[PDB]
Amino acid sequence: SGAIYVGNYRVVNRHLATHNDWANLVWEDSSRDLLVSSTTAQGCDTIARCDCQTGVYYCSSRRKHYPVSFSKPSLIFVEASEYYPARYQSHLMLAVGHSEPGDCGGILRCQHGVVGIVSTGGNGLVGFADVRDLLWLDEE
Ligand SMILES: CN(C)S(=O)(=O)c1cccnc1
Ligand SMILES: [Zn+2]
Repeated sequence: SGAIYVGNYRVVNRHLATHNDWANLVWEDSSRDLLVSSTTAQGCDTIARCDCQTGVYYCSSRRKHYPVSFSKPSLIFVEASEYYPARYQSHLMLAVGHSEPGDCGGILRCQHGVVGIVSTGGNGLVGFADVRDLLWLDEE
């Protein structure tokens, strides 16, 4: 579990979005595993605006943050998990690391701020849903 809190926006994994998220929907994309809802209180996070390929992510199934190198966002085949069938996922970054289903929502960060959230795992990789292209998160 986990979210990004930027301005008056909550960014969550689409598959973990709540009824209240859907009732306060700003934007969602199944292909990216992302949903954004509106919040009453302003949040503490800053979104990265960059093309970094090094950062640190939180792994809840290890209670640990890990430094990783990751691929630039692309359109990648993902094998079946407990929460999605085998399918193509867009705007996905991969690194070598540990990721189980419950790790979804952990933050990946670089020197510029939040890069994305854990969205995939298995076979010794961790996959992150990028948010750095979503410039509208910084305003309005
Ligand atoms: C839609 N994209 C912006 S993406 O990140 O899924 C992508 C797709 C193809 C090549 N490189 C990146
Ligand atoms: Zn960066």
